[PDB]
Amino acid sequence: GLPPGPLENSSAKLVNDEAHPWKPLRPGDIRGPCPGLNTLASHGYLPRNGVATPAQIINAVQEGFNFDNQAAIFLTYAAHLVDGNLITDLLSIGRKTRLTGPDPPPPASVGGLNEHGTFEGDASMTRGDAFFGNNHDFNETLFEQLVDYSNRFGGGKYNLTVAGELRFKRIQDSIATNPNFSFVDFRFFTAYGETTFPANLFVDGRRDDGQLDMDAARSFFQFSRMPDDFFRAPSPRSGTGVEVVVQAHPMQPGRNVGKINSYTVDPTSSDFSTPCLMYEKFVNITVKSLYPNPTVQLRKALNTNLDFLFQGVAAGCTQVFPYGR
Ligand code: HEM
Ligand SMILES: *[C@@H]1O[C@H](CO)[C@@H](O)[C@H](O)[C@H]1NC(C)=O
Ligand SMILES: *[C@@H]1O[C@H](CO)[C@@H](O)[C@H](O)[C@H]1NC(C)=O
Ligand SMILES: *[C@@H]1O[C@H](CO)[C@@H](O)[C@H](O)[C@H]1NC(C)=O
Ligand SMILES: *[C@@H]1O[C@H](CO)[C@@H](O)[C@H](O)[C@H]1NC(C)=O
Ligand SMILES: CCCCCC
Ligand SMILES: CCCCCC
Ligand SMILES: [Cl-]
Ligand SMILES: [Mg+2]
Repeated sequence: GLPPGPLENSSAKLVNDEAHPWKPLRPGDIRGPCPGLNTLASHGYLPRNGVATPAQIINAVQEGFNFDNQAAIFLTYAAHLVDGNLITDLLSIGRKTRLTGPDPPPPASVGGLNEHGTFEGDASMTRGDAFFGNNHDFNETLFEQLVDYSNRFGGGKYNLTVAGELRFKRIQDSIATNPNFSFVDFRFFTAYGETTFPANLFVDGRRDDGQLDMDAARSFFQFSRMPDDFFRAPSPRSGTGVEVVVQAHPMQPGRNVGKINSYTVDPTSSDFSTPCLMYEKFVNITVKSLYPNPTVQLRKALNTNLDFLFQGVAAGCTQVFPYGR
């Protein structure tokens, strides 16, 4: 279906309402590495089993959290292209599931958001690196470090100052402990953006002060649960303030080279100075590597989702066509 348009009415409102009650997981219900999508599924803004169309996801993040249209479109079609079923139009917000329907040929994985190294990546705040055995479950130890960083840099609250320090700490942790640590291209970009989302979107919209309390933080991060009487943000936003997180500890993109403490800058990687290159590499390398020689119906689905992806890309970039026009 078409990418949904922006909200007609973007006002703060109760989103923990009678039609969107929190419910616990039933057997087969899928939750993954994204606390935003997890919460929308656990409140029935998405299907509660955690399998959704891109249009459902875009409508969910806008209606539930006032995620802005451009950011919703970019992230959703990126995730769908590398992790979703392009024929069925279904994406798992977590583990690989037969519920996304018959699989395309390898090397395409359709592994859901749990798929390491497509969208999901290292130095997550409350999820472990894939190397340590679990890239998707809430980690209490990592959350306790989030609380500690909030206590130290945020006076008990998670804010952009806390985001800047924790983002850097998680990178340094992965460099020290994950011999396979990768922090390039798409992950480099999204890892910074993600640290702003709690401050911008998990803060009750009646306050919108960028100060996330730890009761609200645990409710979202661990239980996929909006606070009682949660109001969504009062205006559309996504990553506003990412500049403060970067400026706190500017990092070059790079990877460990098969050993801990071997972080090596990748001059082939995009960085914040080459945003269009991040888009071009995502399409020409990541998507193309998953679908090198697509059949006619997969090629059509790819080109449609790649057009949709480009709608989410900031003006100034040229669209690239790996399967022609
Ligand atoms: C619009 C479509 C969205 C997609 C496709 C998406 C996808 C993802 C994925 C795959 C991750 C895991 C990346 C990683 O840490 O390895 C992630 C992380 C995250 N997402 Fe989402 N997301 C979306 C929207 C949102 C929204 C609306 C929010 C908040 C309201 C949000 C909050 C977060 C946060 C806080 C994390 C970081 C978790 C952590 O590092 O502990 N996302 N997102
Ligand atoms: C927008 O939504 C808010 C919150 O529900 C509501 O109070 C307001 O009346 C709505 N505005 C319009 C123009 O309907
Ligand atoms: C959570 O993260 C900590 C530190 O990274 C790690 O020791 C632990 O194994 C992870 N998983 C669980 C199951 O607590
Ligand atoms: C985070 O909170 C601390 C302590 O209240 C404060 O010094 C800092 O300015 C805050 N940062 C932001 C961006 O609100
Ligand atoms: C992507 O491929 C297009 C079309 O061939 C080309 O113009 C562009 O330079 C490529 N970009 C990258 C980053 O390889
Ligand atoms: C929606 C984010 C756009 C960034 C890519 C240039
Ligand atoms: C959601 C804002 C853009 C993050 C990736 C460039
Ligand atoms: Cl918007
Ligand atoms: Mg991760």
